[PDB]
Amino acid sequence: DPFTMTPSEDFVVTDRGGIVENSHRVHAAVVDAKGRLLYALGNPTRMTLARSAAKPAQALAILETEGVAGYGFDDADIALMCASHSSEDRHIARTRAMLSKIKAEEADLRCGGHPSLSEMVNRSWIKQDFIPTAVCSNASGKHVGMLAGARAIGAGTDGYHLPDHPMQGRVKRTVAELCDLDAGDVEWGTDGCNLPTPAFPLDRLGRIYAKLASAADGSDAGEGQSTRCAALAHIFRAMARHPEMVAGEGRYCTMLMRAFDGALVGKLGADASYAIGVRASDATRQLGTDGALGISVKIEDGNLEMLYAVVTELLERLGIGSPDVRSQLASFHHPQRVNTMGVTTGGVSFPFKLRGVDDPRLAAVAR
Amino acid sequence: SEDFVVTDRGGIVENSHRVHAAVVDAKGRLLYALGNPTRMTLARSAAKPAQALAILETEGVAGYGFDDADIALMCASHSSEDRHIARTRAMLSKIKAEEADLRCGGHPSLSEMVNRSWIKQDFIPTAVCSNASGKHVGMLAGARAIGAGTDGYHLPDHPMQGRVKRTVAELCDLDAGDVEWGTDGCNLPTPAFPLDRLGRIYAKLASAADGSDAGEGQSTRCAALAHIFRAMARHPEMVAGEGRYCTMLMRAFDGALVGKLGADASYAIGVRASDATRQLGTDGALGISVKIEDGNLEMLYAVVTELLERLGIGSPDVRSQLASFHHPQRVNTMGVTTGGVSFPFKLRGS
Ligand SMILES: [Cl-]
Repeated sequence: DPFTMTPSEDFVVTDRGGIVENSHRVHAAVVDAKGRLLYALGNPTRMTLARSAAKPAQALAILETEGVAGYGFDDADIALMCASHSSEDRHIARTRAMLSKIKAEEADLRCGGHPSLSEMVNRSWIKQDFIPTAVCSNASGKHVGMLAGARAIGAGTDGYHLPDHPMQGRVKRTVAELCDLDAGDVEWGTDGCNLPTPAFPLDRLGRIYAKLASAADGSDAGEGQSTRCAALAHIFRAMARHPEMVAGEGRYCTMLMRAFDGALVGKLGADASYAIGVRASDATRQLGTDGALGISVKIEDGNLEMLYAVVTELLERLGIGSPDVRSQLASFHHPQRVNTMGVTTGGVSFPFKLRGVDDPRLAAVAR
Repeated sequence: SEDFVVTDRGGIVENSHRVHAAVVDAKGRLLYALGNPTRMTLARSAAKPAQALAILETEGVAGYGFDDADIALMCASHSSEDRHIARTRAMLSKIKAEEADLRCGGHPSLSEMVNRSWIKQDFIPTAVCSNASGKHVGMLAGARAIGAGTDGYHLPDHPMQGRVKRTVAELCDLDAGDVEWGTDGCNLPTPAFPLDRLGRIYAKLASAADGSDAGEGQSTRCAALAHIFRAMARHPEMVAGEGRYCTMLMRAFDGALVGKLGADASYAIGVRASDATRQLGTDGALGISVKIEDGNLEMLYAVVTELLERLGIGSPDVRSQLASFHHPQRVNTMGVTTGGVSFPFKLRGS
């Protein structure tokens, strides 16, 4: 029944010859630069672990730490602080160059190695029995930034990754401030990279990225800015100008940001969250706002392949970009469903309904 | 009906996965359920024992001399270990066939350890490495056995697939039109039917083994089902491989049950009559089928193991061999425990 559809029915679905294979629940929030909710899928206020989608907020805490500007981190360095990188040799090299700028060493890192987020990098590692170490962590840039912050204020580097350290105190305050939430409304776990990681309603993730894009807009216009807005503009610029540092070759975040050529930034969170900050454009205006836009997505069951398909479909439905811009992501949008003999056996479809002509008696129960 | 398995990071919900499950008696009557026990579901590799039945029921196939390990391979989603490839080639030799006659393709190994070995050695898997290579060799065997020709053995209009289609519905006790069909990863037709009927197949496998073991006047079909159960339980390493859930499950239970994975996170178990099954209020064998709605295998194995615990199937000791699947490790790159898995669902009885 098309006239009683509900958020509980917002799915991305795979089929095999028309027969349902898997289905995945979708949550999404589209917010303006003050966080007002414009469009939604599923439960746009789902309490959600941001994971690496929080990294631009953590980078802001680092950049607002007094004395860090003296280290001479450049834009590509800041993009690495914002990264879940593929552990390509260029990311490892930049991590070592950042350690040298702050006079630290790999032994000071409290993140650990892991299989590369790139299958092609990981294939090279397997061929040489290479065991990844702390410096190959996808989060290595954030960790060097955190060491830099710790050294800059005289706190000392041991323990920089623990909640009681002033660097983590700065992070926690900064996250809650960008979300416009009280401390008690942000929850904290421990991340795979061994730092505190926040959880907050999904729409507030979109709000953070709308603030990133809004600051970029104010910077490009030559508006006076607070030190925080200037730094947010710097983070947006770094990510958009060095998207290979934020992920790597063949990675969704890198291909998405290169396709849009400065119009937006986007960032993955583990277990299938995504956030995009969209600069003010004709597209955003047609969606009903005068400023920048934020988009946040969570696939309830954590499937990454579905996340990238859904994010790309959502950009298409919001009219963000052109068909030629978004066609660079066609392989993510409609993932291949081909068997071991080259036969196409199925595909992906998007039975969700953006909400933002319905009878007023149709309840939209966030689910 | 709102039955989930949930992972958390420090008590904070990370992911949740919808679970469907059917526990049936030997005649398929529903005894316990999670979610939607009649969910229309692609059985994928969990259908392979029924495809093995079609092969073994083909006239002339017994003349090839397949043994219980070969039949176990027909029923398998093997890890493509060297020993699976070797048995595949041995089975081709028994029917005087060539790897070039197989119509399945190579794929990255279902064992990441095997796959890593392949990567290190620049190995490109071919048809004989397919996890379903035993099924395809059996299909070639049945095609040759009735003189139908190996050409096109995997196509729906070939009599071997006609036999498979008919056998799947007969075992489900469904009319042909109630089973839907697509194309599998291994390039054969693959069936979809309500989830509880997958449990029904496996209860019939275990029931047949109980009847064989009991000296009961069986048809040739029940005798073949009994043989299929015996081959899987005696050679579980062929059905999956070292470290695989199916192999470890069947080894732990030492003949009391067979279990089989289906791609995109289905699972089927046939349980022979036991103190545990009588405790569940049935005087015969039992079948269990499970589907994780979003396709996550890690959650599948954890749920199945929890389900065996809730049903009292096995002893705590026997199930503890599966502890690493039951509560998956949730540790970060520095050895800190960051989370865990919870099972807020409740079995509903009849
Ligand atoms: Cl260094």
